[PDB]
Amino acid sequence: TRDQNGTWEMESNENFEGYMKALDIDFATRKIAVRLTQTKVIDQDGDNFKTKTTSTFRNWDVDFTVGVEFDEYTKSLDNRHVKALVTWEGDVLVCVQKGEKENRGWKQWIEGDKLYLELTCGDQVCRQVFKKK
Amino acid sequence: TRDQNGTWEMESNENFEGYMKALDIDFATRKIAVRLTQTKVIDQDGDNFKTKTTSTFRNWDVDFTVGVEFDEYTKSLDNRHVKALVTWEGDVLVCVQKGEKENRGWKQWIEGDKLYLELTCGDQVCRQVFKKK
Repeated sequence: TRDQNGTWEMESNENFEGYMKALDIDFATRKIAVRLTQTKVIDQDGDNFKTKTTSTFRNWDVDFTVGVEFDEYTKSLDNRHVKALVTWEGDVLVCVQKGEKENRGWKQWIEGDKLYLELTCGDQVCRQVFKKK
Repeated sequence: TRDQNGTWEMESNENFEGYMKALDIDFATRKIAVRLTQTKVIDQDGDNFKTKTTSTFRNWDVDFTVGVEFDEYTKSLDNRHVKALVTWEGDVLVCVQKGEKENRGWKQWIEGDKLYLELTCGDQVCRQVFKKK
């Protein structure tokens, strides 16, 4: 068959390292890439192909009660120990991660179908916006 | 509303690189980590939160037509321009990617119920096998 439409989930990836090394890809990237399970979506119409590939990377859990300090270990980032405390500032969920970095925290709030998340550290601020799935 | 329950899919991420740099995450990691999208699942009961955040790598979509040589920029991988030309050899889709690297290309075919992708660069071959979802 020439019909390759579908969503395809990787079962094996033999010698991806050798191939990546032949393309001169740096060790930091190869070390992650070698382990990832890729999902490839092919939308094929005759001899036209539209593809995209995605791969899960990391999962992390954070659980807390508002107003109760908790220890957090930021493994999916910088892997530091912080003592985090979250409050409601109006309707915004506000967290301060107390530790070796000055001015570190995040704030999160809903406006209809959107969730806004602002993350800070020192003089830098990151803004992420999420849509309900 | 204080109700942030839900599954939330990232639609934008501004200045993640600055935030990471402020956290002292190394350049190599930021070049990678700045390529991730996130889904956040919030399970909230009053002031008690359980959140699970998952990161995903999403590559750039491609569109090609069998027979039509085109400029492919290999954003996911080694960030090179190659002149890719995909043809059918029987029921095997065969691609030669002309560029800096010799013998670089891939072959993709259905066998039984699985999709096989063989990627070559020089003397290195990577063999991926995917199952249909």
